[PDB]
Amino acid sequence: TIPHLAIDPFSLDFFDDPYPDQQTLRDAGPVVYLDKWNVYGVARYAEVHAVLNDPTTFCSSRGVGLSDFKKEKPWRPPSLILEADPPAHTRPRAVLSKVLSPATMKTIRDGFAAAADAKVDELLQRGCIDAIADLAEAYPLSVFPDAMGLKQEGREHLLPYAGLVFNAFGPPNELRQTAIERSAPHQAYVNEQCQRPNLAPGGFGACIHAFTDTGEITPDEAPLLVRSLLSAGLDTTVNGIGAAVYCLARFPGELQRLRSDPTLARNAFEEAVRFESPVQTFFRTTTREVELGGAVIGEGEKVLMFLGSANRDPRRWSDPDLYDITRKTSGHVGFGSGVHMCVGQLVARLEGEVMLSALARKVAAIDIDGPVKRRFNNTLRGLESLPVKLTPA
Ligand code: HEM
Ligand SMILES: CNc1cccc(C(=O)O)c1
Ligand SMILES: [Cl-]
Repeated sequence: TIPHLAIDPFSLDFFDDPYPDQQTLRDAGPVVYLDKWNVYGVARYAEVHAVLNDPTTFCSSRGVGLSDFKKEKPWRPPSLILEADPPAHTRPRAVLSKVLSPATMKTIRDGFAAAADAKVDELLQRGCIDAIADLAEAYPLSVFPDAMGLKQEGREHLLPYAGLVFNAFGPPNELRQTAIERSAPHQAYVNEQCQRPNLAPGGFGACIHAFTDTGEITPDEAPLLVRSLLSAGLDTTVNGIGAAVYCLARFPGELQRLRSDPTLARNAFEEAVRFESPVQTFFRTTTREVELGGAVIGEGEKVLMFLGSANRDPRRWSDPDLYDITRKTSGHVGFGSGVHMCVGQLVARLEGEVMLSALARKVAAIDIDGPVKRRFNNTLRGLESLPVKLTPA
């Protein structure tokens, strides 16, 4: 009943151009079986959304990568939030909600915006830049480690550690094997910065530890929740901002609309998250036999959700392959959906908005002027190098 496909969604060929194979996955049926990895797949918006919003049946505590924690040891202690189900998920999630809360964004917005403006001014002095290293990476590195409260020394470990984490959700291919091989120094640095004395007053890390006397988390839970922010909160924004700049470079008509109304900055970033979907995929594990889109899936089965494909599904979106900064983007799954929906989405949107605002006010044109190089990761989609010429307004 279920179609079986040989597509490997973690192969370099797939990463290089995933869109034809994603249509093949959507059009084969609402539920597919991927023979390469012995998992079920859902690539249409409807089934991805249904799976995300039934965490009882499609759980996260057996891992959101290919590995089933019931069968194999996790490569690092499980995340207390990403790799937990309700009710154990609920109180740590509430603490991160409050640490990254609507009210908290007010304390950081002025500094994030000034750093975004300063970066664009600096880049305009050079003219020809790499929008990945010099913008998408440089800007979050200039604000997020400080907002965490990290010391200066050792920050070079942060992007390698996060790349490792996201590669580790994948199957045991060479990308994953090599990441884990190189992991020991980055793991050591990150685990050490998660301890209370190493997190500067007023930053996100200190605020997590401060919640350990409310009864929502205990002191021994705080370091792993800091670990969540250091795993999840930097590389994702790098690829989100990189996606937005790549979109503006490829769709100059949309840059022109953004210049004419810079208040579109927040939605231009949200549309870039839909359009590129920096986090491409996550798994769930079934806790019972279940009917999904007509198919019967047994207990204990891994289900691969194609978030990027769901965000391009023509059953849900008009002209899904167009970048449209006034699109009604509500309901895209680039941040997930439901109880695990990205707890840092307000930080991500703040960074994206203020960077696109700086570009909207200061730049007249963004022209690719060198070879574009893709970066390969089992979970993240983004570029390694994006040479652009920035023309000043
Ligand atoms: C463009 C940037 C980002 C994207 C595309 C993104 C994507 C996602 C997605 C798809 C999920 C859901 C995972 C699932 O359902 O299993 C998620 C959850 C999460 N995100 Fe983000 N994220 C971004 C930025 C951030 C930032 C800036 C932070 C922290 C400062 C962060 C921290 C987290 C955490 C801790 C979770 C787990 C939440 C839970 O399990 O309840 N993320 N993110
Ligand atoms: C998607 N969000 C995410 C990614 C990687 C790690 C974690 C974590 O909680 O460690 C969360
Ligand atoms: Cl680790």
